[PDB]
Amino acid sequence: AEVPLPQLRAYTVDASWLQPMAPLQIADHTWQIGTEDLTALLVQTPDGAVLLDGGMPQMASHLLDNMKARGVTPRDLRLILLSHAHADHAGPVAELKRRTGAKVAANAESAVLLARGGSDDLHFGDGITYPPANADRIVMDGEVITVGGIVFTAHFMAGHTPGSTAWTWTDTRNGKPVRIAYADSLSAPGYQLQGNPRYPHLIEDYRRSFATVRALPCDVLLTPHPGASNWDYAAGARAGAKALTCKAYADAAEQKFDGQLAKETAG
Amino acid sequence: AEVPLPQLRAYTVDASWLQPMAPLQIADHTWQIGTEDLTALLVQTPDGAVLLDGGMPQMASHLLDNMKARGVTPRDLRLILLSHAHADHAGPVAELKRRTGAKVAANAESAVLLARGGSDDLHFGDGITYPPANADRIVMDGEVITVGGIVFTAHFMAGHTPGSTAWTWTDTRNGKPVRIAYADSLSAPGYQLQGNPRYPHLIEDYRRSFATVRALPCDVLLTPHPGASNWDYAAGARAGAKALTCKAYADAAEQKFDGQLAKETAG
Amino acid sequence: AEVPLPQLRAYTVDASWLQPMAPLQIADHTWQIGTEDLTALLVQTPDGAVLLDGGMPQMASHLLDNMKARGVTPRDLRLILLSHAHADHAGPVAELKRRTGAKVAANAESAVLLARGGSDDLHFGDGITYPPANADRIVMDGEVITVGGIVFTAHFMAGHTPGSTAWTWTDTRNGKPVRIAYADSLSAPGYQLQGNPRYPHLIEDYRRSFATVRALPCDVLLTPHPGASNWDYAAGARAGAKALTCKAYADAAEQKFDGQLAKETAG
Amino acid sequence: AEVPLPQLRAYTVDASWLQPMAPLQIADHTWQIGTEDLTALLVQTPDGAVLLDGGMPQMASHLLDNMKARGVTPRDLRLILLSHAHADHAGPVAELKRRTGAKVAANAESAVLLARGGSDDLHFGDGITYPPANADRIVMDGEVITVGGIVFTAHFMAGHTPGSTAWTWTDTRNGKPVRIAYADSLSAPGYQLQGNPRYPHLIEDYRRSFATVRALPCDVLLTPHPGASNWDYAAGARAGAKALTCKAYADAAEQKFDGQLAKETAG
Ligand SMILES: CC1(C)S[C@@H]2CS[C@@H](CS)N2[C@H]1C(=O)O
Ligand SMILES: CC1(C)S[C@@H]2CS[C@@H](CS)N2[C@H]1C(=O)O
Ligand SMILES: CC1(C)S[C@@H]2CS[C@@H](CS)N2[C@H]1C(=O)O
Ligand SMILES: CC1(C)S[C@@H]2CS[C@@H](CS)N2[C@H]1C(=O)O
Ligand SMILES: [Zn+2]
Ligand SMILES: [Zn+2]
Ligand SMILES: [Zn+2]
Ligand SMILES: [Zn+2]
Ligand SMILES: [Zn+2]
Ligand SMILES: [Zn+2]
Ligand SMILES: [Zn+2]
Ligand SMILES: [Zn+2]
Repeated sequence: AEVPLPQLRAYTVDASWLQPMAPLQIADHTWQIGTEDLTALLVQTPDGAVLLDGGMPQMASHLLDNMKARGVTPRDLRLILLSHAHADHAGPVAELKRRTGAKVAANAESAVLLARGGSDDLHFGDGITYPPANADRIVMDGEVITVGGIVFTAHFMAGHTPGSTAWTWTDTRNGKPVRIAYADSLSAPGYQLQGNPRYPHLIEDYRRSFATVRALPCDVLLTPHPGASNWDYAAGARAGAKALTCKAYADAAEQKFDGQLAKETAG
Repeated sequence: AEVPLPQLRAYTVDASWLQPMAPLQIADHTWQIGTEDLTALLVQTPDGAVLLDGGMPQMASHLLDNMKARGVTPRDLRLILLSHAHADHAGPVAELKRRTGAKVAANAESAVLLARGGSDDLHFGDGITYPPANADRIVMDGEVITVGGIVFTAHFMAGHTPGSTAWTWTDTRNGKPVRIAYADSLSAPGYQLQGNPRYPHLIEDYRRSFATVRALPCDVLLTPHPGASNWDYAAGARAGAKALTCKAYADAAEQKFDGQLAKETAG
Repeated sequence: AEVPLPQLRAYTVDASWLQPMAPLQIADHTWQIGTEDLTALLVQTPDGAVLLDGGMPQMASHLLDNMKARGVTPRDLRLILLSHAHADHAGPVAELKRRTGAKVAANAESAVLLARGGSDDLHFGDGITYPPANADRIVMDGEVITVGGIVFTAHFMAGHTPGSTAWTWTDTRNGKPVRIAYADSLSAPGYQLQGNPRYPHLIEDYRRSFATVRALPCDVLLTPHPGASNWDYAAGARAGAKALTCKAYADAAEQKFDGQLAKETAG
Repeated sequence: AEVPLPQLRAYTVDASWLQPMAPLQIADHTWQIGTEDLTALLVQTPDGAVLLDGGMPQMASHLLDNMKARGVTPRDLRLILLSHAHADHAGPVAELKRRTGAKVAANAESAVLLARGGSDDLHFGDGITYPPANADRIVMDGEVITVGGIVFTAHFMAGHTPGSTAWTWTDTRNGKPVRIAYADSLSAPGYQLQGNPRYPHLIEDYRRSFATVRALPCDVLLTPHPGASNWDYAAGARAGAKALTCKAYADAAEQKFDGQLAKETAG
């Protein structure tokens, strides 16, 4: 009868998710500056920098190191954008805001989850909390944000979280435009899909999101987990060689989703 | 050169801090309903219940079980008060608000720390975060809150946190009034005391707080860590026999503090 | 050259919007307790009361008076729900939370607008601000909330605000079920509809919302502005005689919307 | 019996409070850029600008115009500091944050009042609300903030609001240092001073605040209402000629306060 309540369990991840890497250039202004298996995109403009995702909470100083290596001081970081506000992508946002000039733009769903530090998650409860942060600007579906002339467009793709967002922008490479699509996760890891009281239209939202991702302007696809789009950040000059199209990414995710639905019904 | 960033570390505590106990009566309306080494006080009135502190985050269901055993349903819990908003005392507040009718009253300092889930701590950084919660009412020093005729008075005693508070109220036992003082921690565990840029008047605040605690109306002293006031919750009918006076508690804390100052100067 | 900046202008409304009325019964548990031209619905259950909308900020005490007349004390009010978080419907929510046991449930969009006190409105800027309030529970589209056995279902109908919601529930009258639909505004008063940078999919959302409202379970329709559904709260026993169906309400709103689009294109 | 609830009343002020003025230089880096009777101080450094107070809500564009005239673009504004978070000093803060790079630093008391948009004021209720804004950094008493080498020190002086703050910094004029003290209001306009349930130690805090203001480093005193320190912003080259010392300002305020106490006791 002498059994204490369990200790808090820390959110632990594969080592490669926490393996620092030097900046890897994607296009003329766009760099991967996160870890080998977590995306954090730096977009550098004549009028300041944008960060899309930060990865895990303990990655803040690494990101700042890579920004510095790129010529970006804490004051130069103007804007943080997010794919979705889980601990492994928005983890260091609170600390980055404290240590830089960065302000956060996000949709309402991502803002309230971020402001909760990821607590009371629809699926994971309080299992994956991180330092809470406030959004400085609330964006609507299809809204644009422009920094130093690079134009970022929000495309809501609710499912993995209610606030899951794809961000698209046009960069250059070899004098030619490169339409980059940073599409969010389309996974539903351990989720109850059917009849979920916390997310009654979950399935309809995922289906709509597959269609949204399929139709993005998308010369180059990147995802918060690089493996999801067949990126290999450790592969240097061939890091993006095997990358999926947005269409292939959406199709793969939908096939997996359909399998999961069938297993849920059986399980 | 292949070294990943460290995993997040969970806030782990002595087993006794997480050891559930049945409700232990302190006075006619006042019960200890937390664990063997973390205080959570239930005050039951004809017009609803008050909880002072909740302990650790994983204690929410245990607290609700003990409330139920006391005749208090989730709807009957009206108010949560806090000693200070660290993870081991305010841990389950967010979840309790979700699962009960309880609203939170706290001073501004405790409210902003609670709303941060204990992140960006003046001394511990992000090492001890917990689910964030919002305060429903902001209280000033000396302000009273009355529930079912039990009158709670706030006495600010800044130091351990900027928002550290003692709560006092008068209960009964054997037809006679019992002035209960729930005084906050007066410890400064691993704190930089002198010349702390995040807390420049830390020492002056602690000194003022020793004086405040010394003068509280105090037939019976209780503390968030029971050992600090020489309570032994596991000792049944003699649980409070060895309890310190508020004067002795303050004197002991000040002596320890003075020792720590001298060691800091030497160290 | 001696011209000061203009004085702040107060949000002023037709007198009838501020004309108090006694409670008007809609069904066995459902009462209109607002003013002659602003809806505030009280639903009374064996397990506490629900308020849907509060009207204008200065209506808080009137609402509390009408609740008292109905047998509902401040402690009995459990839940506040909202159509949308503009000043003339969510106005007194902050004060009601301070003065009652009520907690607020709303979607993310309505929560962030409520938390801003209606400032930085997509269309009205800071022209219609009110006291800010926090949401205690975030609801998803189609999610249910149950109080004393009355089941409330959320139906998002974005347009008038991003967070505009219809609430439906089943009450009784004469032993027979009455499916009540409290549908939000479908107006777009002075809005820029086409190419709005703050709301790029505004038109698509309104169209979807007309379809949503048309299909609601709807024996009885009520709207935040009673005139919108042809209610006349001052008409006593015939107050709801001329009420529109949800289908007629949606059709009328869509026709008006189409006219407004055509005028915008011309204007 | 046909009497509607009263219309909302706008917070209206003397015309001179809203009368724009060109920037007026105080010292080498410090400018008054508000209106003739509301202070808004711009401090310009090689590493960005600081704004102390903004005045009324409708002053945002005027402030931005004056900043531009000074060579300060929206991106150059790094920090907003506040005397206290009433509508006539923090009014345009939300809008300035939206339109500039500025982040807000304030103590906990001022932060929670700012976050409420000045609603539920201890003395004025909801009579003087303004757009709410979030603080980006919480400061403690005596804490310093450094921008481009100008060092700002916070001195809490609770009373007029719980979060009332004096800010001090050292600028230059004619090669000599000029210790500037921006001391908050010490007025208590229509306040209940004795036995105020919302502010039980009000009198003790004011007394402490008179002593704090008296002892500030103070070659030049400025106040949120210039008349309080005998500044005349419209008087050009003699604008500050008649300015009070911090000692004289504190003495005058204490004398007035004592008179008010005596009248309250009589009244
Ligand atoms: C560990 C988890 C079950 S909890 C966390 C939330 S969703 C995904 C990270 S994107 N992650 C899940 C996962 O990676 O399976
Ligand atoms: C583990 C800690 C260093 S961090 C945490 C904050 S203060 C105290 C809990 S009251 N606690 C310290 C302690 O118990 O030493
Ligand atoms: C006065 C307004 C232009 S501003 C306010 C926001 S939408 C509507 C109240 S539902 N109301 C508009 C209106 O009633 O026309
Ligand atoms: C108009 C008021 C009664 S309400 C507002 C809050 S304190 C002062 C502005 S500093 N002001 C008071 C005043 O100026 O008398
Ligand atoms: Zn995720
Ligand atoms: Zn992830
Ligand atoms: Zn502690
Ligand atoms: Zn502790
Ligand atoms: Zn409206
Ligand atoms: Zn309306
Ligand atoms: Zn004031
Ligand atoms: Zn003022």
